[PDB]
Amino acid sequence: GTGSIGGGKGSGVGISTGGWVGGSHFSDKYVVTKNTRQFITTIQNGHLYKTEAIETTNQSGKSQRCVTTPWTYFNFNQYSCHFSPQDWQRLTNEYKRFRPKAMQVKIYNLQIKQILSNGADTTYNNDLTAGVHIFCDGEHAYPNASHPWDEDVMPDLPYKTWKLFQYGYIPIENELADLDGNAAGGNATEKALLYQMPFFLLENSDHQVLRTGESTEFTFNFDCEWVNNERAYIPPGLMFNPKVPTRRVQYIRQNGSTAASTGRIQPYSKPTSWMTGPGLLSAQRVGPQSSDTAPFMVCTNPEGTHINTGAAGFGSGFDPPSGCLAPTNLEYKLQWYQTPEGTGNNGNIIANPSLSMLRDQLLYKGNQTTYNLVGDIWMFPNQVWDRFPITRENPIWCKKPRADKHTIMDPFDGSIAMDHPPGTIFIKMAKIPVPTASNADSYLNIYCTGQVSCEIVWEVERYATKNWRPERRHTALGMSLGGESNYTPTYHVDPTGAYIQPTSYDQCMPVKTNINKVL
Amino acid sequence: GTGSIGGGKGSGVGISTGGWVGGSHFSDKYVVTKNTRQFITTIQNGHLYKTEAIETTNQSGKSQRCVTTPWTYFNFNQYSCHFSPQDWQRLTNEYKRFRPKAMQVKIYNLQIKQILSNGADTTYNNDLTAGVHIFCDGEHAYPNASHPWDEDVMPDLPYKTWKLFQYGYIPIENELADLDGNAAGGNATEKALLYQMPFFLLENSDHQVLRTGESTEFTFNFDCEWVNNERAYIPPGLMFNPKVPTRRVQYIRQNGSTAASTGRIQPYSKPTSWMTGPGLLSAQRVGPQSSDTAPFMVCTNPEGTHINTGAAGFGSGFDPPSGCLAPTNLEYKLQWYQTPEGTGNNGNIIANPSLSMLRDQLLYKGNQTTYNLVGDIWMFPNQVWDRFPITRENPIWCKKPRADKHTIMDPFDGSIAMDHPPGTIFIKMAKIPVPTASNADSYLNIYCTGQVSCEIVWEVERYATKNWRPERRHTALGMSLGGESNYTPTYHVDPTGAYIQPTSYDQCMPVKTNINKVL
Amino acid sequence: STGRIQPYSKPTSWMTGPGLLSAQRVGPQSSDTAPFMVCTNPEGTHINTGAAGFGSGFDPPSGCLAPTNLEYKLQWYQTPEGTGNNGNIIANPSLSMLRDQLLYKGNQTTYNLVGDIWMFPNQVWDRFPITRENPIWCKKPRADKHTIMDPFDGSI
Amino acid sequence: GFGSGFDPPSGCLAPTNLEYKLQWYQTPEGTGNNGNIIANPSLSMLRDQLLYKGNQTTYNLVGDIWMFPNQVWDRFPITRENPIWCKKPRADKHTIMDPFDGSI
Amino acid sequence: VLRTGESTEFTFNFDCEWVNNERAYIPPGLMFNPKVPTRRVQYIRQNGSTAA
Amino acid sequence: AIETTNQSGKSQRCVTTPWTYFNFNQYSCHFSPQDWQRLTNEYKRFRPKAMQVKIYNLQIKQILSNGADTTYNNDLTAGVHIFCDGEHAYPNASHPWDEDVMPDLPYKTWKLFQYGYIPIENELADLDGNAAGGNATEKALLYQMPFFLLENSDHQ
Amino acid sequence: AMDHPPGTIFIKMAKIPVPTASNADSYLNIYCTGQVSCEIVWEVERYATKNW
Repeated sequence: GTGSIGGGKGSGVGISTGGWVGGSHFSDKYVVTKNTRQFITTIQNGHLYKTEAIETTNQSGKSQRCVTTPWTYFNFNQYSCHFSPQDWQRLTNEYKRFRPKAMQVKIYNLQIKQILSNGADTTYNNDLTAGVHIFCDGEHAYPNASHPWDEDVMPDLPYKTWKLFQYGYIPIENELADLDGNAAGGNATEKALLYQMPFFLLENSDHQVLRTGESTEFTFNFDCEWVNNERAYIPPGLMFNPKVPTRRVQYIRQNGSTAASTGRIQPYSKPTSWMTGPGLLSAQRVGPQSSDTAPFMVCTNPEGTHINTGAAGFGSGFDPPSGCLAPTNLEYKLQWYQTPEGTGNNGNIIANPSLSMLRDQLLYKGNQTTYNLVGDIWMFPNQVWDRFPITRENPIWCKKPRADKHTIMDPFDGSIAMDHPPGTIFIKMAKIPVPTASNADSYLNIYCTGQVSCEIVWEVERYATKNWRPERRHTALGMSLGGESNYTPTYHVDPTGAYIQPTSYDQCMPVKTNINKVL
Repeated sequence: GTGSIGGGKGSGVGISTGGWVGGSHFSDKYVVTKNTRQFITTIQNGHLYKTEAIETTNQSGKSQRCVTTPWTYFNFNQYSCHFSPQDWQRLTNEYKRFRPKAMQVKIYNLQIKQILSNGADTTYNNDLTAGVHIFCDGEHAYPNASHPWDEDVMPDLPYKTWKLFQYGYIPIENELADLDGNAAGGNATEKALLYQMPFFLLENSDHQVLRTGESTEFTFNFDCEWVNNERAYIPPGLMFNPKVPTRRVQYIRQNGSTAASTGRIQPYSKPTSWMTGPGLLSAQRVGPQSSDTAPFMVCTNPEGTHINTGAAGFGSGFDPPSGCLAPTNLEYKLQWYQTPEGTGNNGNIIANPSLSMLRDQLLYKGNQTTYNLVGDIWMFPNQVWDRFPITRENPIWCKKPRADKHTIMDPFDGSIAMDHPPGTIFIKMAKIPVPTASNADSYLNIYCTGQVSCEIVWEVERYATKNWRPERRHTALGMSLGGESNYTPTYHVDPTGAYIQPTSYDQCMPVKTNINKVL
Repeated sequence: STGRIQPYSKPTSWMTGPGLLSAQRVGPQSSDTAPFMVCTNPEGTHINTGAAGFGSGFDPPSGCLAPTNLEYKLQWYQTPEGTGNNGNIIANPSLSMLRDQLLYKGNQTTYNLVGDIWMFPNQVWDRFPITRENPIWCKKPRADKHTIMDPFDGSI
Repeated sequence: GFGSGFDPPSGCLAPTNLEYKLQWYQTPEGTGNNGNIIANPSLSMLRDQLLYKGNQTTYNLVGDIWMFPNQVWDRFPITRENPIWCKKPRADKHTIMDPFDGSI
Repeated sequence: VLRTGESTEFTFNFDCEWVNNERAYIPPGLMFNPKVPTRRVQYIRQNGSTAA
Repeated sequence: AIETTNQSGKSQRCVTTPWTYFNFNQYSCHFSPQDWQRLTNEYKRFRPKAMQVKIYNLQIKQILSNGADTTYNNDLTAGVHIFCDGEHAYPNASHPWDEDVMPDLPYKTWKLFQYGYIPIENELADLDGNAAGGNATEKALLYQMPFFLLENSDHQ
Repeated sequence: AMDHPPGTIFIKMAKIPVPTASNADSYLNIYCTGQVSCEIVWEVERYATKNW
């Protein structure tokens, strides 16, 4: 049902630079997702680079220093971006693993409008000679624009308008520069940090400038590890045959009155060579919602401790701490809101056990009498665990920090650590100077709308099982009713046009809950 | 993990004529199922062709006449035969339609044992020179051996032994020959029916005779209509847009005091051109469990009615009558037992609404005041309906009767009417005569065991949908616990080795419940 | 009660073929007596209760059903001089089991003969057995829509 | 709200009342008896058919005539104001498709 | 997506049954010749006083 | 299922199969004490490179038990099913330090052990468990508990 | 620890059905003896030392 486009192959105002793409194609080895959004970008910071310091004192809740830029950026990092709930269901039901392979982004059909405000009404007219600056940072030569679990992501519904967020970054750890700080300290390393605090201008590189008849296109080739969709039906410790005897001997030392005994290990409990995976349960969250509450605080202090007992502005919180361990409290569970309007207990989704036996692991230390839970299990030889089951609402990737030494990279939120994730596309409108009598900068008030199309080829692979029995699958019967009068199902739309969100973790259709693997 | 077979390529005792095949392979266009069973066949009727007449009088419950044969036969007609519950789940979740394409049956690794009974113990020794007669009737030159919903089918679990049933057939409709019948009737057409009553001997054709080192193989190419796995989310009558006005006028005649009115048909109810599919709700079942209780009785009486008000032995019951209509009572619902040991309300599965909108149809006849349900809706122009949703426990095919004229063939049990279904493989052991002093026939008591492997190529086709929302799927979470202590799930095995059956219709995973189609 | 269907009566998927037994013939030999009258009236009914000149008679009505009376049996004369009961041949049951079909509707207590069985899915029947004295063909009417063509007299 | 209405029911039968006749408005502003067009007999003899069941004494009109062997009829005569096509529902089984409004 | 200088075009090939414009001047039941005799016999069962 | 209560000492659930298996995993299997001595005295490292297993000279005997004595006779047409699971598509048959291993002395007879596996962690399904708990994740584990039949694959 | 250790060889005897009057499964009582030969090539490497 594709029409033949008429009109010449030329270019300019009155010729569109691309069409709308949408929908997925499933195959055995590949899944192709196509998504187009209409985006809107506006002037940021009045075309200025600014810095901001909180100066802590708990007013904001810690000490941050940020530089905000005139730029905005595209954030594609999330699965709901690329998959409809239908397509995500099909992916997690029909395939044991998948990874992104190739990516193609087009920015096209650009429209710059001048904003004319007279009194109480505002008008919008084309300025056809206005440009927009666009470039991708693929070298990661600038601070990353996006961080996992941000609300800046592409809209889930294809017909919603995507408003870009302002780009900004933290030039320095602000608590490490207290300025005067303490008087008898004679601050030096604090000034030394400020003198070498970097400053980044996107204007320091080459940009493409697009007028309304131009378009631009970016391609990216993923070299990626697979995200696996498989469930362990047993722990690795149960891989034995309980009827078979073992050669192994268990010596039990003298316990109180009970004499030291030796004997053959029972057939139904055989020793395992495989250990609980890493995780930290010992810490608890601190302080009011306003501060940084994470149970572990990862700080870098070059000088003399004194983290002000509340972590001050030193460091960032490490959450979730528990890793693959069974969370012993709600604090340790990954939790988010479906909507930027979510608050409190409304609109929040708590991650639930996937019922995979490589997750929710625990370690118990025997004394002579009993077993006690080991709070902090560190990285140890012979640990095996599965990754956090990712839903359609999880971030896809995180960027690996550039560093000399790193341990196993398995972010506990479930995002894939990548050496070179897709580059961020930065976009701002050309500053249009307005002639002014004084030296105060005045500009023309303009905004740009356009279409972005993302197209990802997913390398995918199906499952084969010798299991006799029907496996668990994701089904619409696990959905719930919502909206006004509560007659609208989960991924449907409200009578007001509101898109009903999943209220539970299973409605988000996590991976590793369905297809069984033999250990 | 296939080994290299050693020993020469020759043949005889001590060389196996084939290996075990099992398991399925799924693809986009094809599914291959492989099944092997160990079967046992024994002597039937003491090597005789016998006839039997009931002579009705309600003792058996009607008048049947059957000829039983020394032969036994293979019955492959059912889906549980060819698909594990896992593979069936995958078929009905991942594909919108499927059909059988090619079929291959091997009979091999035959063993004939002599049965030696001395006193209270019996011994089994090889007789290596004994044969078994095997032939397929692909021309359907003999009465069909199997009828849909028989218990003679291949065992569901691959490791169960398959005992073949004796072949037999009804040579004549017995009530039509009452012999003396009525005295003043002067029975003639009754004798005329008996004189031309056919008699069939399988010995009238060519057979393959196999000794223990021989094997045999049959192939069949299906030319078949697709069994569709798709759900109508709306009736065909809702295909309109309720906001759009219609040109159509509805004139309502004068009803009592209410004056005759004319006006525009309301936008939210637009007239449809499509009619409820066929079905018969008016009949009820008759009589005790012992008789033939079906609500409709399909009889052929060449002479003078008098069906004895209980249908006598005239005709057979037509069930289920309701077709695609919404069953108004339990009587009209397809119901079976999972086990030949099922009785009463134990072990029975009642078909439930698939929630497809091309099923469960109803027609209401307006009088002036109200609407009343139309009991018997016959075949009518512009009727559309979906086929009965078939589960893994349904028969696959039925044979189309050879007849001059036939209407649309849509068996209400859900089996596919075929002109030439796969031929029945008949097997009996060679009669081994024992020398006897008298003329009374004595034979050597022997039985045969062997392996049958069935291999079907299924032409299959996947679905694509523009639906945004997650569709319903079959999941293990709809299974139930059973067995002793009731800790064993549905398709698992009991502590006693008993195979837990599905207790509900949805655990059988019917088709047309999952993948949506746009009408 | 619920229970296993008895082995000697198994349910069938196949239905009695079409036929109409409910009508009877009308009026004296002089008129058109057929039990069913197939009429086309473009205006205002009033078929004069005797079918008038509206329409033609549909006979035999019974199709493949077992005829319940002499009226439903195909009957002709061998000779143009045949009259009355002289020279007439009545079609008799061929003793084929795809003919002479009947349908019985169960109430709870008993089974009653279904008079009018219409075209229905899964009906199979054989054509009227033709003798040497039957017509061979009839011409299909030129028309937009037609159901299965199986003239009940047996002509092709 | 169960189900949709099936109209016109009469098919190729002679409509016995105004209710059974196809009727529409020429204009979206048509209301009542103003602007309405009632389908009239085309005077084709494959339309306006009737069936009469003889008892012994007389003939009575058969109300519901179902699909039956050896039925022949013409399609509803279509005017310039009729719809051309309708889409066949996707379904496993269907009888003869002859929408009574006359659309293909 | 079309701007003002663009156009688009769709083509479709009907595979269709004919809509027929023809009138039947007689019913199919009148196709006979009323002068010709028929071989067919009509038996009328006994109706009340009227003999079969 | 044990149902724990310390009777066996914990809660296990196992499915036992008609199958038996070969377990080659141990060094005493492959090396005489002499050869092992020579390996550990003369070499700084070693690894297995290629492996070849033959199963041959098969004998199936029928076991005839009459009273207090039992006889053994050949049934020459009897088969044995053999397959290797190299894809590890089924639960592992063997676990390290099992007594199912090949005999150390070459002239000892090797009796195969029955194959079996743990389908689920049994304590995670307590069935009724606690009443106020309203067990769901426990039933959810049982519904998806796998079941493996070796007959689901090809055998020689 | 190996990603793909040698596959397990499974062996059972063919179930030999015995004809029985009831539906209770009876089988022929049989056992199999045979020879298994394992042959492993070991890649091995000798030592050299400057130890006196």
